[PDB]
Amino acid sequence: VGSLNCIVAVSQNMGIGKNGDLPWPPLRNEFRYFQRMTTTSSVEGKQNLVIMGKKTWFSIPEKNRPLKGRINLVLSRELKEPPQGAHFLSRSLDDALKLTEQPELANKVDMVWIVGGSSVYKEAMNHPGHLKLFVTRIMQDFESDTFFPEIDLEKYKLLPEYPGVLSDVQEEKGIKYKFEVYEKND
Ligand SMILES: NC(=O)C1=CN([C@@H]2O[C@H](COP(=O)(O)OP(=O)(O)OC[C@H]3O[C@@H](n4cnc5c(N)ncnc54)[C@H](OP(=O)(O)O)[C@@H]3O)[C@@H](O)[C@H]2O)C=CC1
Repeated sequence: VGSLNCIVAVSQNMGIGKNGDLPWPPLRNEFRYFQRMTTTSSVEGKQNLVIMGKKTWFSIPEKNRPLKGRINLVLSRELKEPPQGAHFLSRSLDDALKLTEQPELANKVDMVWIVGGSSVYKEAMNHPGHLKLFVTRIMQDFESDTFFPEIDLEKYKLLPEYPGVLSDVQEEKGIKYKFEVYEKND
């Protein structure tokens, strides 16, 4: 199994969601960026695995579920089996990452992408080891009811650029945003 990564889009006031939806209007190229990053795998015969909480699963438009071309894993302690269209279910993040080391997955998964929500971001972000954060900074405040955890810049270094990630300011629907990559190793 390759690298561990989080990916998020976040407003200036650290918002990621409101009532099961994004806080801002849909940004088509931002979602295309998410799809491209999470799907693209630099290792033959493998797919990337996406890990998400249960609310994040149900917040993806049904037309996009499971996220195609990726192995889809949902975190939940209430569910007894994967949701319709999901591939795997785990009861904790450590359990999910252990599963990637099991016979049924060890040779199938390249990059692991945590794609939300808050609690799983927070746990991963404070667990020792090598982790990247792919952060889309939406450059406005938006009313939100779910927030991205604090990024500790003492440990997460902002990279000066990264292959496949545009460094300049983007704009869609009148909303400026930019792509960033952070890396810790502790
Ligand atoms: N802007 C962005 O980049 C993103 C935005 N979104 C949006 O953000 C919000 C996400 O909501 P959020 O509340 O954070 O929800 P989550 O997706 O984290 O779902 C929370 C539910 O997931 C299960 N869960 C979460 N963590 C774990 C864990 N480590 N182990 C086992 N089960 C776990 C629990 O379900 P159970 O009770 O069944 O145990 C919990 O109630 C939504 O509005 C969504 O649209 C989501 C992702 C990215």
